[PDB]
Amino acid sequence: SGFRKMAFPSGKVEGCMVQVTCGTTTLNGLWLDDVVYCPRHVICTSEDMLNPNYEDLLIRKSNHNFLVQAGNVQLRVIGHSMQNCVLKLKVDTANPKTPKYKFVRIQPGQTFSVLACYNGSPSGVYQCAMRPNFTIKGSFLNGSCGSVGFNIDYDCVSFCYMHHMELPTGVHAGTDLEGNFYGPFVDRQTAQAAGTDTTITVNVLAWLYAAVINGDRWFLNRFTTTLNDFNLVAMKYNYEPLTQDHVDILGPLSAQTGIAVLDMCASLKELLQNGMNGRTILGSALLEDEFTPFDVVRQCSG
Amino acid sequence: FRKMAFPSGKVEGCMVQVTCGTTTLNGLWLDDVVYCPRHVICTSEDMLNPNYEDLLIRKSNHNFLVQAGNVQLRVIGHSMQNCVLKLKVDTANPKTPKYKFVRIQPGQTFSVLACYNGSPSGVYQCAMRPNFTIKGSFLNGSCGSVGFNIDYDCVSFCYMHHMELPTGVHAGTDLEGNFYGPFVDRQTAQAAGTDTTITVNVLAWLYAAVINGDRWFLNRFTTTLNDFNLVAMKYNYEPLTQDHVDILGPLSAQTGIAVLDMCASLKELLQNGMNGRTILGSALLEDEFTPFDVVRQCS
Ligand SMILES: *[C@H](O)[C@H](C[C@@H]1CCNC1=O)NC(=O)[C@H](CC(C)C)NC(=O)OC1CCC(C)(C)CC1
Ligand SMILES: *[C@H](O)[C@H](C[C@@H]1CCNC1=O)NC(=O)[C@H](CC(C)C)NC(=O)OC1CCC(C)(C)CC1
Repeated sequence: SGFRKMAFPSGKVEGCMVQVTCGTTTLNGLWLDDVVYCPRHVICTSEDMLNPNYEDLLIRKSNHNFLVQAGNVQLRVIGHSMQNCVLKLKVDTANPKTPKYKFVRIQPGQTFSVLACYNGSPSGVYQCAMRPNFTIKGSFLNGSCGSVGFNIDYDCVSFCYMHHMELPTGVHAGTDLEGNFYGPFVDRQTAQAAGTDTTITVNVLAWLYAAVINGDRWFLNRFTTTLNDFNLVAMKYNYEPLTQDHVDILGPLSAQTGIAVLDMCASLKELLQNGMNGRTILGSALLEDEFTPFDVVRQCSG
Repeated sequence: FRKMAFPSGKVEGCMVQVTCGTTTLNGLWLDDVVYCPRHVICTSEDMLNPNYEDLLIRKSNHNFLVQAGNVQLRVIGHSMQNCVLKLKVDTANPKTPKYKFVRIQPGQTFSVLACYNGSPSGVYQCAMRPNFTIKGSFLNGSCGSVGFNIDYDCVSFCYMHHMELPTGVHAGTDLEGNFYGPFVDRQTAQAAGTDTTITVNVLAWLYAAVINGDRWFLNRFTTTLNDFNLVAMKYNYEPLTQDHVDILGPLSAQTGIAVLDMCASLKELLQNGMNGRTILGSALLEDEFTPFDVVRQCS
């Protein structure tokens, strides 16, 4: 309590959303400088989506087959190519609202804001976490493909996700802005299973640090652990093992509280092995795993 | 089913920084007027009992520094409306959206664009609590951040931020400067009335969970409206009105679950708890989705 999922302001990304139509298939695209990025399955008929031959489908296409619109204003396409599972449509106008940006590929556990779009028009913005099985729990309906996920650092938009599909379990899958899927998924209208999901350990630790920052520290014990010993125990409770990068991104919170990362790991290990015992942390018996160390600092320190 | 804020770009283009003395907060720049909390004019030794009319008449236009990014805006006049200051500037904001000022009802939801030094930092969904607080995320310098809804291309501004309470919740005004609730823009520790849970919103969220294939909490029973309300009031839930039942019609139809049947489900949850189980990931009954919110996100 005192914490909520907070998205980044969406305006810089709103200014880049367009619609891309092939035939009657419409989805969203991202217009940066003179290129529009979108999922390559825009070129598919519904009957092609079963087992599309994207390469053969693309050679039958010409620039004049792609309808790109910002609102009702057509953007003329002057070139096209495919990079992994994304289509890059060169257009004759550089987007005057292009922010400073980069394309980043995120790691599981990292959070990002999603600007859910339909027909090139934004509907809503919300925060998502990349699960360890490389799915996200989005709120995506038909026509949402091409909606993007992003973080904003200073003036710079880091695009990290483009939406492509839904799985039998109702979670969602997609690519980075270079078209490489997160996880083992493919853009075919076939049934695909996500791996068993696990709890995001690094984010649980961030949450415990947040509890400590707010004076809730009953769970701190007098012991420590090695990273390997912690990782082996953690996996028995369906928690992700920590990476070295996880240890490093906890550094600022460790410094803020003076609690070594591996000491917090020992406290978490005791919570896993011994349970909560009816106690709460930040007002809950459940450990939250969708706040990153960066999210915690934003809401504790501003 | 996620807590979804409105896209914030139309509001971002209106946020500016307002400084007076050593106080800095945010303003909302629409056409040639900047709206901001009037306590920007207060010093430390003013905040305990500020006679705002007396403090404001002693101010000159040049005492207000307004910055939109790298550009200073020249203040050419000012007036006060309740707890909001209106600074006339010599430049019109070309990014002014179509907009209106509305006062929202308790139980209604809105998006908050949290800003610091006139720079937008985050966006999230809040409800106006029955006790007229909001459970926000606001730090030092967030005052003048606004709350809003969007209908078509029209931004309806309903909230401007002024203060935090010792319990950690928040209070503020509409854009006419009238507080929601019994709060006052003086530097005192203020308590709210007893909060209650927004029952119509809990019911909407239970329907949402069903829509998403989750129905462990349903049961074979029903209840009358009044018997439900007796139990609701016992657990500090708001009463359900017939208008609320009507409003839930579309969700009832979509799911084939009569409103009063869902009320009997909620009654069971209030009396039996959730006993470890969770709904839509939550171990608590969520009451900051309205029926409209649930529908807008299943469409
Ligand atoms: C693109 O807008 C769309 C969004 C999907 C559709 C509904 N919810 C979403 O997130 N993506 C697709 O239609 C996608 C196209 C293929 C070629 C990648 N296919 C898809 O997501 O099919 C899913 C298969 C499993 C079930 C039937 C459970 C849901 C649809
Ligand atoms: C304006 O930016 C600021 C925002 C507050 C500060 C901390 N979190 C917020 O939301 N509002 C004020 O400083 C406000 C000014 C008066 C004149 C209305 N005062 C205020 O909020 O005081 C609170 C009293 C209780 C405690 C100390 C718990 C928090 C500050």
